[PDB]
Amino acid sequence: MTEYKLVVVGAPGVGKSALTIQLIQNHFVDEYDPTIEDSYRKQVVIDGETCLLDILDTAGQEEYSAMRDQYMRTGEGFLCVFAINNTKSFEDIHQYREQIKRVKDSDDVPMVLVGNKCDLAGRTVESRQAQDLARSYGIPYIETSAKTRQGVEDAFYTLVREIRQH
Amino acid sequence: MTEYKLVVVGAPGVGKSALTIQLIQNHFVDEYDPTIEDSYRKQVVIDGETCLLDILDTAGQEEYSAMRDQYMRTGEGFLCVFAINNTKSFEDIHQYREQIKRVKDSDDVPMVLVGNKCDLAGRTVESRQAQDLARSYGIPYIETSAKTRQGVEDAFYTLVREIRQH
Ligand SMILES: Nc1nc2c(ncn2[C@@H]2O[C@H](COP(=O)(O)OP(=O)(O)CP(=O)(O)O)[C@@H](O)[C@H]2O)c(=O)[nH]1
Ligand SMILES: Nc1nc2c(ncn2[C@@H]2O[C@H](COP(=O)(O)OP(=O)(O)CP(=O)(O)O)[C@@H](O)[C@H]2O)c(=O)[nH]1
Ligand SMILES: [Mg+2]
Ligand SMILES: [Mg+2]
Repeated sequence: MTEYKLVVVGAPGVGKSALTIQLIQNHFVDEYDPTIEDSYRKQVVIDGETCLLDILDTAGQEEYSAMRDQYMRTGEGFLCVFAINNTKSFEDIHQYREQIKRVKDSDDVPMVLVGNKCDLAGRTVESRQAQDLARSYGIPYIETSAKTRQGVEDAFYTLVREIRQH
Repeated sequence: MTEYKLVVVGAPGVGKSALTIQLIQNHFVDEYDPTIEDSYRKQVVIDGETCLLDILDTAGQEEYSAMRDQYMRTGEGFLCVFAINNTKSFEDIHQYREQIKRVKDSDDVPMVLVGNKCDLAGRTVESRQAQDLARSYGIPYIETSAKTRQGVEDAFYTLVREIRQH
């Protein structure tokens, strides 16, 4: 069956893992539990197609840089996550996007911009400025909460459909 | 606030109304109740943006043709619906798409291809052939059930995001 190699990237603490586990395990993780590298494989049906989601959950620290080019070159689509309560994480997105273009040799790689933690009241990144960013990248923007499970499947399925039209 | 003029089109009986009412009224209509013209307006928040969905639910009969160019020229985005248990409705999609391109003077209008009734076991249209169609149109394909509410918000929100990147 069709397999789709999705990679979840973003600054430390933005909720990369919480999003992935919500999707795979249908629960929200509230623990402090830094990722080195985690892999998830799940048979799903998306718009009638039976496919396997092969998801690589990454670290965002500078440690993981070398290890980073390796997984970026094999990923077919990337979830670029920031936290809406964290302006530095929003600004970091540009760093991840430009590394992915570098290793993929491509101005256009299947990508979704994900503003996570949208359940939180103390937002410091406006949805309008994340939406102008995404438009300038020519990619979709989707706001998610791993807590309420708002937007989680939307963010992942949208990325799969971007890979499909590539 | 931003308003988005969405138009729902497709052959008679495909579930145009059932999709719209699921979204607006959160119930599934099982009655035989042909549409002439229905309008729905709903304030929603999609990816953090406060916007008004202004939805025009249409008829698919040849009656409604003249009335059709009128609403197609004011629509910003179109849901093109067929039924997965109805091969003639799938084949009709080409007729609706080409009328919309005609009136919009455009090879690319924001559009989503929606295969409805995906809860039904007796499918006559494979998801693979609807997906090749959609790719040849350069638009997303999304399978929905107005009955189970599978894919309903996905189909509408995806169309809004297509309008946003246009
Ligand atoms: N309220 C709220 N908190 C969230 C959300 N998603 C993640 N969190 C919280 O933020 C913290 C970090 O989540 P985690 O999933 O571990 O993030 P990470 O980006 O994967 C961290 P690392 O880069 O080290 O791998 C956790 O306490 C988690 O519960 C969300 O949508 N809402
Ligand atoms: N099981 C199933 N039946 C559905 C679904 N959506 C619509 N139907 C059924 O199909 C019939 C037609 O639905 P309706 O929403 O009226 O379709 P329409 O395309 O709007 C009809 P008209 O073109 O005349 O306006 C109804 O009996 C409705 O309950 C669906 O996802 N699943
Ligand atoms: Mg993590
Ligand atoms: Mg109707």
